[PDB]
Amino acid sequence: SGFRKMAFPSGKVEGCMVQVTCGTTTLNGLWLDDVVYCPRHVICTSEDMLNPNYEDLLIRKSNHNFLVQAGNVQLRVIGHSMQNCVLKLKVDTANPKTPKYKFVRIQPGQTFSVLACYNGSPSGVYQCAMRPNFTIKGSFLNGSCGSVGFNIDYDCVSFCYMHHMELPTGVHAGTDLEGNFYGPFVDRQTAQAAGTDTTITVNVLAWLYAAVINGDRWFLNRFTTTLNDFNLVAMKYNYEPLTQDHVDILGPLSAQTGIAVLDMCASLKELLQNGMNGRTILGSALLEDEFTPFDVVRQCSGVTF
Amino acid sequence: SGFRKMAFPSGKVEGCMVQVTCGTTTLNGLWLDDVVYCPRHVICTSEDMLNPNYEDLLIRKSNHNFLVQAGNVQLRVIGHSMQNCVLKLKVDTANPKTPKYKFVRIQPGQTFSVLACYNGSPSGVYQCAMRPNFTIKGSFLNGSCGSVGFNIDYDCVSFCYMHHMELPTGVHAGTDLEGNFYGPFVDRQTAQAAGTDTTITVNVLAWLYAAVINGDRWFLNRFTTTLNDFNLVAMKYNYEPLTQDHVDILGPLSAQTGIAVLDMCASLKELLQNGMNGRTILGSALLEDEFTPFDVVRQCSGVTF
Ligand SMILES: *CC(=O)[C@H](CCCNC(N)=O)NC(=O)[C@H](Cc1ccccc1)NC(=O)[C@@H](Cc1ccccc1)NC(=O)CCOCC#C
Ligand SMILES: *CC(=O)[C@H](CCCNC(N)=O)NC(=O)[C@H](Cc1ccccc1)NC(=O)[C@@H](Cc1ccccc1)NC(=O)CCOCC#C
Repeated sequence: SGFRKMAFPSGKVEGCMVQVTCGTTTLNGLWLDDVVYCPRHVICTSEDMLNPNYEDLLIRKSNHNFLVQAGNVQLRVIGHSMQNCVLKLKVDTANPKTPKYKFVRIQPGQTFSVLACYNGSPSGVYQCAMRPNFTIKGSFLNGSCGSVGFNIDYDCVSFCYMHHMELPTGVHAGTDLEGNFYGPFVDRQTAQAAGTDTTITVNVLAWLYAAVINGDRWFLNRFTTTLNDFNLVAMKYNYEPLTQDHVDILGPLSAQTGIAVLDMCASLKELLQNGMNGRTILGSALLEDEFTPFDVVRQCSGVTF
Repeated sequence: SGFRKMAFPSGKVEGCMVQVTCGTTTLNGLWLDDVVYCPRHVICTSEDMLNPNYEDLLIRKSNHNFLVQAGNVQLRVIGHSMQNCVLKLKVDTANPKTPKYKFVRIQPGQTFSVLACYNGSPSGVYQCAMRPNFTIKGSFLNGSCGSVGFNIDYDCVSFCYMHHMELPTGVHAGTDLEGNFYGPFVDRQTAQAAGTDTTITVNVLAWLYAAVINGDRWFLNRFTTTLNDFNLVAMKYNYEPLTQDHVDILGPLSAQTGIAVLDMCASLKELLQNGMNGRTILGSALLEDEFTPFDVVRQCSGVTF
């Protein structure tokens, strides 16, 4: 019983965090086997970001220009290259704490845990959703670049995010570990701002199920609706349209609660139309959309096994 | 920028989690040096919980009745004793991973991180506050007993909580690491009820400051109030009274924003009387009270350093 915004245990990623310094510029790197990965704008100064020529700035530095430091031991760089917006430093020692890992690209609507770091030292861990507009509402301070997002499944860490930037609204942007940004953002000092966002409908439904498993049932009605009927109200409240694939994904929770998906959509329809009657759902006065159907199962389906 | 419920990194506590089995009863233990700490009702069956005499139950147990598993490695028990409501199992081998640590008893109003575990295996990490009525609002499924709560400062882990039970209301109760329960609860299957919970007034104020730093200001006003007059309004809505100690603790935040504590108080008494009316603060449509002033300072106060 109980449902909280829960991050994955962070031990496996902590032992991979290092500090990268190139000149007066420092940030965080991820040390996996004999390579350190980090945002390429560590090779820049403040003035370089007016118009950075990364191909050129890279050729001009050599291995000795990079100081990598894991805890206090200096790691010796013996190679450097660039893949998209990520820098890769080969080092002479392989990380003995390297977990089983994969590089994945997450989709909008999906969640991950962020391990926020400064000067190579983890400071906090929390859970984020990739917004429909390819930003994340993180908590980051100066020097957090290179902090990573991940999921764990079995004993395998899937790295999906590396932190590069804060945009004007104070939301955050970054890349996958291949160095491709999520969203239409770039590592240069030029005008950028997050586009229009929408509410993640399948996640709002998963969260209402979590409530029910935990005994919150006031919002339930006896009503039901059609997928088409539901998607007309969804549009009126900036909710993205519900697909049959999303209905399938909700299978496990509908099974556990005995409430069919289109039944829970009728409940959600009434909440959007008539409000939350000054009541709370799992401790929130707002409809929450940063929990995936899998995030509910992980924390809630244990009673069913 | 940004503001997010943020746990401490869990790696140092992960390395201390074990599984403790007595007969057909299993739960989690904490392995520091050559002692495993766990809830004493691991030595009970469900039938013993109706009316347990823990001192007698423990006499009938030999060292071999305790099966401690650290991953897949069995640790042989060399001794068993009881301290208040925790069992201490002496084992033949010191945990090589034991961090610098301390046992502390925390105050109601304060926060800590919970590493939720099952069968000695960490599952997730989230942030909690000890409520005024000495309960915590967690996520604790079957087999979660013995999970711990902690804070980390420097390289030192301060353990403050061990989970023992869920109350019939769905909230959670346990002990410090000397085995003394927080609150008037007991490890026996009887009727016990948490007192009426109140809102943690100093925390709500600290959060309002974080909202201002973050750019939310629709709720600020030019009117002021007195600590006595604020507290009369506060009594009528189950808000705990605000003291001069609390005003001081909010000093660093008040300075950052240059907004006096008593002006924020006037804002709060305004939100308390009428309400918000469709508007939000840091993404929430409720007044949040699970962030301490320090919590806020450590995510938001980097700007001034
Ligand atoms: C994230 C991090 O730790 C590093 C610091 C660089 C190294 N510094 C030192 N002292 O060693 N990165 C940053 O601080 C980023 C770098 C950057 C610059 C340009 C594009 C992309 C990334 N700076 C920001 O994220 C900054 C980005 C930005 C600049 C101009 C216009 C739009 C975005 N965001 C902020 O500075 C917070 C203010 O928001 C921007 C506005 C308005
Ligand atoms: C927390 C945990 O993992 C272990 C399970 C031990 C058994 N493991 C085996 N066989 O492998 N501990 C528990 O579940 C606790 C034990 C307990 C019992 C009595 C007092 C204190 C602790 N059980 C609970 O926390 C339970 C206690 C309780 C029972 C009846 C009335 C009031 C409290 N709470 C709940 O089960 C949640 C709902 O219970 C009330 C209802 C309905």
